[PDB]
Amino acid sequence: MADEVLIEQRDRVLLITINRPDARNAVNRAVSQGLAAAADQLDSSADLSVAIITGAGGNFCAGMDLKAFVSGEAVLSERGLGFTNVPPRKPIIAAVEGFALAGGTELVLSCDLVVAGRSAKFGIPEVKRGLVAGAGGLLRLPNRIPYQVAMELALTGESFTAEDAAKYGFINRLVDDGQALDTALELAAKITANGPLAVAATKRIIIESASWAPEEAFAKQGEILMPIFVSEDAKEGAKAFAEKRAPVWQGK
Amino acid sequence: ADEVLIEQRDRVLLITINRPDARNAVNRAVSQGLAAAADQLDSSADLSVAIITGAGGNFCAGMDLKAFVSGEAVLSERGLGFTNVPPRKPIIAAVEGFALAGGTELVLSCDLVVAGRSAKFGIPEVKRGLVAGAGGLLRLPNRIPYQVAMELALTGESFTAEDAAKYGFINRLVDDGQALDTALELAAKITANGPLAVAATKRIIIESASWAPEEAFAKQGEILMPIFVSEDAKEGAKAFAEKRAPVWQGK
Amino acid sequence: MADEVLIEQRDRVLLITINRPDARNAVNRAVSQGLAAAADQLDSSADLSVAIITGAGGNFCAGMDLKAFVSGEAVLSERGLGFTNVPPRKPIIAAVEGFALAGGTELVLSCDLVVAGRSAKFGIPEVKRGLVAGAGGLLRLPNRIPYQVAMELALTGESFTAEDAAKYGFINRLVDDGQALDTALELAAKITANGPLAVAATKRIIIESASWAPEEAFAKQGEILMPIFVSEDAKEGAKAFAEKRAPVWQGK
Repeated sequence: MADEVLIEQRDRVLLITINRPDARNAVNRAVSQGLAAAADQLDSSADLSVAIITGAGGNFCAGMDLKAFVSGEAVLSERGLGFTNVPPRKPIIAAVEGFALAGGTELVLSCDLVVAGRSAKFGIPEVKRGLVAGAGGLLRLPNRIPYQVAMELALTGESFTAEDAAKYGFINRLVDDGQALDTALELAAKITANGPLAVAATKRIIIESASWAPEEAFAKQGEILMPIFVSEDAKEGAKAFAEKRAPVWQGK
Repeated sequence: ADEVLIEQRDRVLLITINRPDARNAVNRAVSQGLAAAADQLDSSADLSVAIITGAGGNFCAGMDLKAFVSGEAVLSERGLGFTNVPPRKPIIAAVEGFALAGGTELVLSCDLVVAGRSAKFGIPEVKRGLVAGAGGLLRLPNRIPYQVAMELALTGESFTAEDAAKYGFINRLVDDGQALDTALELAAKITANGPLAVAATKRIIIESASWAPEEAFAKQGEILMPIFVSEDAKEGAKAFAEKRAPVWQGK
Repeated sequence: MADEVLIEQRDRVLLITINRPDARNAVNRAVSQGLAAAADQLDSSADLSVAIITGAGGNFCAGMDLKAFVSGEAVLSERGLGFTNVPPRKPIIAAVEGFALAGGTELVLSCDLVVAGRSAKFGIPEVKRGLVAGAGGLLRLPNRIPYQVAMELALTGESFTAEDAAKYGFINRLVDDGQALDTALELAAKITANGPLAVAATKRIIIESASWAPEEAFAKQGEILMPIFVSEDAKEGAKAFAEKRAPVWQGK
C-alpha cells in the first residue's frame, strides 16, 4: 500500500497529501506522525518556503480515526492531531475538497490560508455528543470569522460549507469542486516568488503580535525584522531589482 | 406585574424585561431582576440556555435616567443588569425595536443575536459628552469590523439590525415581531446539545482571547477535563451508538 | 518651495495635507517631522477634536522616500514614519486617493477611520524584495480585515484597491475618485459634533482594551471614564441636549 502521507517537493513548495481515501483521510498514527514530520521538514529545509496540505480522493480529512484509537493506536504526535497544536512556522495553505469535519476543520484552522471547492464541508460538532473540541478550533475559528458566527457554529455543532464561509474571508480562494489543489498551487507560487525568510518572518509577526504588550510590540517586531534586513536574500532583492532581473533566493 | 418576568421552558430560561411603557429602561428593579436571572440560569443544572427579550416590541432603552436622577442604585453587582459580569451559560438576545445605549451594551453582553429588521442599536454617549461604560467599547470592536465599531462609537449614530446583518452581528434577521419565536428555535438547536459542553465551549471562546499562546492549550485543557469525565459525555457516546437521543443531566 | 506638510484648522478639525506631489507624497524627513508636529498640534490644542490626513495632487502617500533614505536623511521621527509607531491620541481620518502603497498603507493603518476613492491602491509589498513591513502594517492589518485575508496580502505583497477592500470594513466611506476629502470632512463633522474629551476617551478605550486582562478591564476603563464624568463638557452636553440646541464644547 502507498504511504498514508505523501510528500512531494515542487521547487519551494512542499505538497503534503493525506493518503487514506477509503477512510476519508482520517488521522491514525501514521497520518499524525507523517503530518508532524512534514511540518518538521518544511521548517528545517532552506530550499522550502511554503507548504500545501490536501487530501487524496476529493476529501480533505474526516478528523480523528476513532477506530484506530479504539484499537490502541496513538493519534496524537508531538504537534497534536497531525500538527493542530503546533502548526509549522513557515506558511501553509489548506487545499480543501469535500469532507473536512471535526478534527479536519481543526487541522484546516491550524493553517494560514484556505483554498476550497465550494461544496467542501467544515464543522465543530463535539457539543452534540456532550464533548468540547480541544484541537484548537475554539481558539482559532472566532478569530477567522465574525465572533457570533463562530459562537453559533460551536454551540450548535452544525456543519457549514466553503460556499457559506466565503463571505467572511475564511476562504482565500473559492473555486469549483475539484479545483482546490491547482488553485492552491498558484497561490503558493505567488508567495514563493517572495523572499523565503521574509514570508516566514511576516507570518511570525502576524501570529505573535496578538500576544504582545503594545508598549513592547514595536521592539518585539524589530527583533524579528533585524535578521531579515541584513540577510543575503535582502541583498539579492535589491541587487536583482537594480539589475532588472528575477531574484535568486537562498533562505539566508 | 413584575418588572422582569422569568419563565422556564425545559432547558431554556426566558427572561423578559417588563416595563413596556418605559421602553424597558433599566431601573433598579430591572437591573436586580436581570442579575438574579443570570444567577438562576447559572445555578440551575436543568437549564442550558437563556433568552433575553423586551415586552411590547422594544428591547431596552438602556439606563432609566429618571431612576438614576432620583437616586435609585441602578447598577447591580453584575453591572447594568448583567453587562459587566454576563451569564456563564449561553444567552440569546431577541431584539425588537428600540435597543439603544445601555440596551446595545446589554445585547453585546449576550452571545448570539436574533433581531427584527427594524431593531435599532447604537452607542450614543459621546453626543452628550459621555463615554459608554457598560462594555460596549470593550466588545463591539470584537463583534463587527474594528473601524465600523470605531466609527459608530465616535459619531454615536444609530444603526439597524438590517445594516448590522452585513457584519455577522445578527445571527437571525427576521420580520419585525418574530424575534422571540425565532430565538426559541435557535435555542432549541443549542439545548439539543450537552449542557456542560455548550457552557464550556462558550467559556473557552471568551477566555481564549486573553491567554498567552504558549499556555493556551494547557488553559483549555483545564476546562476540558471536567467534561471528558462528565456523565453527559458518557451518555452522549452511549446514546449515539444506540442510535437514540441523549438524556442530559448537566453532570 | 511650499511647506511639505500643509496644516489648516476648520473649526475643530485639523486638516493635514502631505505636500510633495512631485514625489507622490513620499515621506522624507521634512514630511515625517511635519506629520509628527501636526499630531502634536492636534493633541495639545483644546479647540481641536479630530484630524484628517490626506495627500496633495490626487494621491495619498507613496511611502518612504527612497532617494531620501539612501542619501542619509534621518527620515524616522519620534513617532515613526510620520506617526506610524505613535499615532495621535485624538481621532484621525485618512482621506485616501490614488497611490497609497507600502509606507502609505501603514500610515493609513495608523489612523482610526478611512475614506477612499474607489481606485485608491494599497499594499504591503516588502516581501517581494526580501524585506518585512516594519511600520505597523503587520500589527494592524489583521485586526481591521479578516485574519486570513490580511495574512494573504502580507505574504503575497499584492496591491489591493479601496473597492476590493470595502467588503472587509477597511473603508468607512467608499466614494468616487476625487471625493475623498469632501466626504472625510463630512464624517469629521459628525464626530466634532460630539464631546471632544468623550470622543478621545472612546478611542483610547477601544485601542487599549485590546491589551487588558478581563478581570481588570472594567476598572481600567473606569480610570479613563472618571475625568469624563466630572468634565465641564459633560454638564454642557446634558444641558444642550435638554434644550435641543447645539452643545458648545470646550475640551474640559
